[PDB]
Amino acid sequence: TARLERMIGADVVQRIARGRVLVCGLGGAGAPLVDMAVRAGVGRLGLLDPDRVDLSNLVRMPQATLADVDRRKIDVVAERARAVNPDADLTLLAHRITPDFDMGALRAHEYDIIVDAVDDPAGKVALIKYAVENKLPLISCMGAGNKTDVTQVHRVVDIADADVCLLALETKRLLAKEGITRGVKCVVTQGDHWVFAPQDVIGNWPPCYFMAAAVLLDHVLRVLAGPESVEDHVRGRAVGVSTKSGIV
Amino acid sequence: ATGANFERRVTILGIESSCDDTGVAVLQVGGNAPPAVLAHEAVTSAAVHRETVAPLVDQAMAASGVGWDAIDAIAVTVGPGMMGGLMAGVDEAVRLAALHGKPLVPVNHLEGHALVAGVCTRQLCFPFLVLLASGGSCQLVLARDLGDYRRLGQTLDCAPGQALDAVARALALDLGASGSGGRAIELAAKNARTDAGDDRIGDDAWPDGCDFAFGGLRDRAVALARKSLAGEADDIAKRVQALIVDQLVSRTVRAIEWCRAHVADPTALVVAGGVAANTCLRESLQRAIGSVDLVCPPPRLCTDNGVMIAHAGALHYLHRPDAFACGPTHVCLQHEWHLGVDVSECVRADRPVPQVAAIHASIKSDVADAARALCRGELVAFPTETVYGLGADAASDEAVQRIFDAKGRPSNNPIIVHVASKEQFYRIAGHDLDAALRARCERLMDEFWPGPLTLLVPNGGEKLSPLVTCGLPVVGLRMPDNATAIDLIRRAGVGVAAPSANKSGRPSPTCAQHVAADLVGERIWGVLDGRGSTYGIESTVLDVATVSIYREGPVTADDISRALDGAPVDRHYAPDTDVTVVHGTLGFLNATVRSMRDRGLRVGVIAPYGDAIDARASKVWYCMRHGDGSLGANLYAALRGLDLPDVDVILVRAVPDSRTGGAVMERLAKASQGSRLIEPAMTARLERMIGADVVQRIARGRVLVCGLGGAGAPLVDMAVRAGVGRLGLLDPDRVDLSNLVRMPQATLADVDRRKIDVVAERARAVNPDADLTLLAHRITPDFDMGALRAHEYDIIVDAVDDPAGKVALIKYAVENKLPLISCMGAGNKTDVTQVHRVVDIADADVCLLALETKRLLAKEGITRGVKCVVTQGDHWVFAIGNWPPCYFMAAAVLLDHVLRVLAGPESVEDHVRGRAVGVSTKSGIVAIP
Ligand SMILES: [Mn+2]
Repeated sequence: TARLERMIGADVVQRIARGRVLVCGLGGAGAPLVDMAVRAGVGRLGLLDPDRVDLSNLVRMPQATLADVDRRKIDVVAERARAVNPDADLTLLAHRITPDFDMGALRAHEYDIIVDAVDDPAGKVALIKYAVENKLPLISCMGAGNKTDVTQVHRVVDIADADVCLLALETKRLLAKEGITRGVKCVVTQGDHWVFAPQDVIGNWPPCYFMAAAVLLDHVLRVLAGPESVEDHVRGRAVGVSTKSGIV
Repeated sequence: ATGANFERRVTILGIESSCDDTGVAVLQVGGNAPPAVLAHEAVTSAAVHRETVAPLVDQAMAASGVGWDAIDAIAVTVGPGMMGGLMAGVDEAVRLAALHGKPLVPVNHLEGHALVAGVCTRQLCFPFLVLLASGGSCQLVLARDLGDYRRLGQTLDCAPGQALDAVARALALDLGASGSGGRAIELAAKNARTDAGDDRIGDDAWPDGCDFAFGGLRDRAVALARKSLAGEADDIAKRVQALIVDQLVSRTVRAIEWCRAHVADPTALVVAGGVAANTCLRESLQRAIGSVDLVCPPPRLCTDNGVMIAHAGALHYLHRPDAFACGPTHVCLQHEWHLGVDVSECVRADRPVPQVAAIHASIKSDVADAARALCRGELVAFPTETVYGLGADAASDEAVQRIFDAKGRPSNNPIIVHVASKEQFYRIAGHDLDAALRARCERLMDEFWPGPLTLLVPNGGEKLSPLVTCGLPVVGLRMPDNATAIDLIRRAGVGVAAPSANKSGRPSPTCAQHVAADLVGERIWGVLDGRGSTYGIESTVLDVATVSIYREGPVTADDISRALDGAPVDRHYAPDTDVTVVHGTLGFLNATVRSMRDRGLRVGVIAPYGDAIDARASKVWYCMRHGDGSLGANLYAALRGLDLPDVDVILVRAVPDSRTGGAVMERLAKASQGSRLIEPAMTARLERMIGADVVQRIARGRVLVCGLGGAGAPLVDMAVRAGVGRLGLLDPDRVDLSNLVRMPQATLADVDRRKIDVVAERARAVNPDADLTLLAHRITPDFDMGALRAHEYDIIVDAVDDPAGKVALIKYAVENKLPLISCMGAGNKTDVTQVHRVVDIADADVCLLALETKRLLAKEGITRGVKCVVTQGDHWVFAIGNWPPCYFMAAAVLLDHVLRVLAGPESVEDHVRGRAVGVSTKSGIVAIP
């Protein structure tokens, strides 16, 4: 990984490399985020998912193959990450996220940045509660299922301003019932979210999950570097800007 | 008659894998000598089991040193036990057998325990009783004959071992592991002192007897509360030990009295399991039983070790040397097998236990025995869908004449030969697929042949008896429907010529009992059990060549006329168990097994030995493809062998090839109105979101991803996973350490390898039926081959880093009116807020590489209507860096555009709007049907 160091300072490069991130719910915007992180140069990862991959999980994550069906999600994701970078520090957790288990929460506060991608809203609100109570830096992605639009993309806003997305509204209601309404960050589209018909649905327009993966990648890179406004780092490291015509 | 009374002093390799303890033995029996433990390697300390199964057998072979060629069996356990351990052991025994041509002997764990506790003991006659301990199967069985075990009693609630462990925990006197607690509790009996202490203490005892056979656990439940609060409770331990011994000996002597009353009296009191170390129990049993002698094996042969499996396999192989000849088939890995006939308290009390008259000498089941009888020419009577069959091997004049004499031979008549396979029919009719007209008979096979369809094939050679034919065309070779008949014919040779069982003037065969009565005095192998042969309405003759329908039956010419071709005229099978066909991959089968087992239903899976059900299938049947695989006959055999009342459902995985299993058997099984399960496709969520026809259209689409230095590789991943079919690549370069970030299809052990090849093999791995037409080649001036393939292909999306190649391809596309969208500027950008745009390049803002391409296209001559993907954000000069989010974002935008083009009218927007029943916009949730 040298083009990133060509872009941003090396100090930031080994700040990200000496970075620890925990990913919950590898059944959506998490596993592609895992690929992006391990290729960017991220070190410790905190994968946490008890399910096994399916063909729908095959279309979701890059770390999968028709020969990998029914294999544990964490196993496939970790082996692919190690293939990308043998020097990695992947950590298997399993640890289904029913609202009773909290040793994974012990490991969570042990970590640095917590990424939430739990497909179950109950698990999502449990993680948000735990992180808010322990003041941990948490990013709660509401996924990208049932979304269609691409002109407007996911942007990191507070849970107070969460809107439109059905999952975002459900998590907002659950958190307000629990008593927290502004502490946690979130990643929402603010775009059309079809409800479809009861058949269980899900959604999964293929570009939308990679939309979410890219946005989560960007936010994880923002928070993994020691707070410096990495835009400022590029400004002080690069030469041209090229907004209107080009500024040195 | 259990140690050694046979010739052929054989050495057997026993492997046991049912419980946590893994053991392998090389026992040797035979001649007139006691068995000798040549090697007894074992490990008690599943992934660990599968890891250790091979080192243990290898080390046992090394230590034995007798010879890997002297071993004549690989006898392994398939009886009750942990399912994963059973699969590992069986999958380790079958590997050895296949690699070294040794017959495989499946044995039962309980039978193994009984026989191992029967080892040594100088002489032990076979009429002996067993007291199987060490598990939740504390059973009283009587070994009337080898394989004739009758289960007199079984513990209804709990075993003595659990009670001893619970009492030890209550007293905290574990003192080791497993039976060590029981050893300590038995040691605690101090005779007079503990008896006086118990007399002083209150104690408690209330088993009150459980029916007559056996059973008790209330004493342990009372003892839990008795010893939870008390302190020094040596007297309580002595009391519970004495009460357990009293119950055991009482039920044992009751069973002995009952069996001596109504059946053959026992000659030993073999006790298995870990309770045999109980000195008090042994003394009480010896004092109580009297004439019958108590047999107690050493504890080394009680903790589920390989010696029992070796000895049981040895006894089975010696008893029936004709069986277990050379080939393993019917490898059924059960989880709850039991040990034979059940009688229990009431049937033991009344005494006779029903009755089977000597007239009813029908040898039910034992399909292998009937198959060998047919091979030797012995007459075998088996049931079919039509009249109860009675026949022998076709390629034997003596056998068919014997059949005729058995039924009296009123005449010869046309005699139908029953055949069950594709290969046997071809071989017996005319070989080499008969002629070019065989395309109709194969269709008849795949449509109706299992059942009452009588293909009057005109023969062509092979070997047929003159008596069976009674004409120039051979009589109507037919697949029967009764699964026993299909199994017998599959295990038979060329075919089975079974006219009928009609020795009397009025046949009325119907059930197996009636035909057995009609043939009380005969020289025949036996009669198989009747499974519903009462539907004797005959079949339909369907002469293949001149499609002529002779005397007809159930099938009727209407459905034989599926494609007309003229129809000149001159119920069905039903498994008792809920058979379910699983369509998809092995992963979906394992997921279905796990999920359905978690629902409480117990499952029986039918799969070839190559497959591997995960851990949770109750009974696993391995087809063991040996000859040429199911072909229907193996599938019927497996279905019959898993029709046990225990199993709730049977899962059969229909392979996508659907070539070996060519028959209507799977079609009939899947037609049970819910028995068919289809794995959700890779685009299952996509087909949920947009119509199936839309996803099919995307699949039929083509893409011409150019140089994959930029967003080409992620785009290829997205397209392949989304369902795109034909693709093309135009990047003749090799990956590098820096290139690793932009490639999702890359590993550190891939550097300097061709990028196009890596992407192609990853795409083929994700989708097998993915048509890739790798072009390679550099910018390729004049792109003649590239131009022709662009004509053949569809949207020609490019990510060429070289500005010249990009503009050359854009010029070609605009001059030839081909659909094009580019990406150009994707690196050196920082902000992800706006790095996504689909605009014509004439409208493109700074995106510096977009300006470069703009100038070059303006110099080329035309720039109005070519699409592009510009950032519209911040393009830092940096005196060619990248932001990892930005490349994947651009890949997502390119994927969106590709699927918009590959959709058609108004694309995914109107497609979902027609499909979806409601939209949650930025204001409210509007619903439109
Ligand atoms: Mn056992």
